[PDB]
Amino acid sequence: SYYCKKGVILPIWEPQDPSFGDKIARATVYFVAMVYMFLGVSIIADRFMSSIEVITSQEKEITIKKPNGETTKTTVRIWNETVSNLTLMALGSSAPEILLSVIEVCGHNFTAGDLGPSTIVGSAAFNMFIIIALCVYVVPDGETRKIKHLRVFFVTAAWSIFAYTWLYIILSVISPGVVEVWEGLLTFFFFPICVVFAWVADRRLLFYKYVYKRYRAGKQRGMIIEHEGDRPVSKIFFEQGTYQCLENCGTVALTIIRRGGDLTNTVFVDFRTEDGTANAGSDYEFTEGTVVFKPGDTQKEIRVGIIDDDIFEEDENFLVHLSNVKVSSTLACLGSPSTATVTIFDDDHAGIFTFEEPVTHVSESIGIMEVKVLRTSGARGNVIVPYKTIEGTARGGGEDFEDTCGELEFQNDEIVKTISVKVIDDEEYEKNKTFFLEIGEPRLVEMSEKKALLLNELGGFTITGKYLFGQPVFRKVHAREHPILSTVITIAPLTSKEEEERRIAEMGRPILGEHTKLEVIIEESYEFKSTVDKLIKKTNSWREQFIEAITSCFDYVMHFLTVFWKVLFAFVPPTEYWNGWACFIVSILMIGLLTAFIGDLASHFGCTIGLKDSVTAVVFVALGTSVPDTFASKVAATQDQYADASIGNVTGSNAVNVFLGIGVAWSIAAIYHAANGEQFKVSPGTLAFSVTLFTIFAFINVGVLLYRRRPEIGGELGGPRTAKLLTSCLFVLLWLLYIFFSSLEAYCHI
Ligand SMILES: CCCCCCCC(=O)OC[C@H](COP(=O)(O)O[C@@H]1[C@H](O)[C@H](O)[C@@H](OP(=O)(O)O)[C@H](OP(=O)(O)O)[C@H]1O)OC(=O)CCCCCCC
Ligand SMILES: [Ca+2]
Ligand SMILES: [Ca+2]
Ligand SMILES: [Ca+2]
Ligand SMILES: [Ca+2]
Ligand SMILES: [Ca+2]
Repeated sequence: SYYCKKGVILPIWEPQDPSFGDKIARATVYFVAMVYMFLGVSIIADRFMSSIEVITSQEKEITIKKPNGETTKTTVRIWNETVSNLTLMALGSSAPEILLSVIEVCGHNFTAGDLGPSTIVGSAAFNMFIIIALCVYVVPDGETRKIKHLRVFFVTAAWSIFAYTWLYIILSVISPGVVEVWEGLLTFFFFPICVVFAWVADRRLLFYKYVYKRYRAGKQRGMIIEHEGDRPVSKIFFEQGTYQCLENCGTVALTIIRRGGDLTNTVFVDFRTEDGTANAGSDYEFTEGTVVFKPGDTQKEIRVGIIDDDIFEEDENFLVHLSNVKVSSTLACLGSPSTATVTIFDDDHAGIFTFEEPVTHVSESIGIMEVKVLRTSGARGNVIVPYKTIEGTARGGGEDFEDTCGELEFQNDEIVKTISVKVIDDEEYEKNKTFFLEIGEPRLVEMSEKKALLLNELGGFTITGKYLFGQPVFRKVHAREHPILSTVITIAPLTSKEEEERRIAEMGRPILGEHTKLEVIIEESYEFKSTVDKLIKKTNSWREQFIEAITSCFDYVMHFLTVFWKVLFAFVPPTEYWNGWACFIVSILMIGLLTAFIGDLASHFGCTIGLKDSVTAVVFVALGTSVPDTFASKVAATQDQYADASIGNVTGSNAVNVFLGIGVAWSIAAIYHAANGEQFKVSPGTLAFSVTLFTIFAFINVGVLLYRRRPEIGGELGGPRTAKLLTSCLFVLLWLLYIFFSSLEAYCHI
């Protein structure tokens, strides 16, 4: 219409419908005042967001070292991006729309206007489309961003869309045309469910999975934001005369060469093995054979079996004798190296256990660390190595490292085993705390029966089904373990040759190596050190704020253009006072009153031109009051390793807008009206179409965002220039279509 109801603050222009031309003279003043008024919100909401950053920040103390002997004391704070803190920043960034809704309801005798809910729905569509398109385009070329937690995005996106479809439910589906107390109070109570869900999610996400932390410089002077980030007779003789074969080869391949004379001859030669150091039948199979040289053949290959057992022995040798050379159908004479001496190298040492290095320097960012324990010089048997951690300078009670005391078990032919130690991340700027880790005397456990007799073990033996080298593997039973006591079997004038065998076999038990005590020196985290060094390199309070308020030509124009708001908001107390709360109380009022002014302007620029409140809520006020959100979303998209916070801010703001603003405003109106005895009325016809259109387009937006999860695209946000431009153009087109159709239906064109 063309009659204007009185504002909360501003009174009506006394001439009404004056002329076709005078409407311009009033409307340009109203619109210019609104546009210049939005800058005040854009600045004071930034300061309010800074204050609410200060409120939820952990304090840290830094002892800065410099070439002077004295070390300076500096305080830096560490605001951590978490789902709970992003919701508070989103609510803080989303405060103007909530205060606009509350003031719009309360000012006009508790009667709902179009402006309040309509600017919330318009800001919802703006937040979902235009800000996400901007976040798509601001990621630099050659870089992409991916949502680390897709399931968090799902739950949050579903909750965000569910808020608006619930708005449609209470306006049209359930109890149409009215808003009862049980509807508005429930819609308000939905928000604590969201914040408890955020708190539960933050605790579960941090505890369940360790997150690598990266520190970047904050917006303020002394804040360090931390975020999760990514981390010529014929002669017969041996070819060699000396052979070297391991015990576990199974067969040693001897070779016999016939040379000279004539190839076309038939001769017989008999090879038999003879006892040397290695005994026949126990270490080498007694192989006696006869071979014949076919005519035209020079070499003949023979094999001798090597018996493998688990007992440690020294190097041994056995001989091979050739004899009885005969000529079939003198002519054949034996070569000079007739006899061969085969040597067996036993390799049944149980091991030598060493730490890799005597000292390692580590930071707390490693979290769980692995320390190798090398087992050299042998592999046979199964060996337990006890290990423990000793507190040095670093006191250990789970505050600096977890006390681990265990027993490593080295299986057969297992060389490297890892000790897992937990280091608590204190994220201190500089510390040099040390703790030791020591391995005790190792004991062999499982063995064959013959080795058990040779080592003269007396303990209880449980027979295991595993077969090694054709013999059963018995295991010594620890006193803690409780067998049936019927399964266990005790194996339990020596010839003075068997004593020597026992002495040689006794050298096979596991021993310790050179390094038994590893000193781990905990050094400072590299990310925090680099961040603080960069911050120092890049580098009372009332006075400083005032002179910084009053300070290339484009910068001069912008500064002069906003000098009124900067001077006025320099009267806001600095964020150091009252732990930040001094700003928090004073800034929000400076929003509220200011926000009230916007409403009156939006109530009058509509009536002067003849523009409905729904349209001027959708296109003008929604764009003006959502500009504090887009800066946070853009910075979070640009700086983060993973762009979870950028989309999360949009989604949290879109949920918080409804659940706070429409919640408290409509609940207060419903309580007042129901107590007074008159039912509270809201016409759902205009808002129902807009909320349905927003839901339909939000599903498309979510689908298009999920389409970029393919490895061809690269990530959720950014990537190749073509995909960036296509996605941004699609989102801007979607927002344009939304506002065009909503504005057309508001004028009943449909
Ligand atoms: C509306 C009610 C909702 C109730 C459920 C509420 C669900 C909810 O909000 O959970 C928050 C949290 C989010 O974690 P989310 O799963 O989003 O993140 C995954 C995980 O936490 C790690 O970040 C990644 O593994 P890793 O550590 O890097 O190896 C993993 O793989 P990648 O993609 O990064 O490679 C990530 O996808 O936990 C769950 O979702 C697990 C639910 C398990 C049960 C799910 C079924 C209930
Ligand atoms: Ca209802
Ligand atoms: Ca032997
Ligand atoms: Ca042997
Ligand atoms: Ca062997
Ligand atoms: Ca052996």
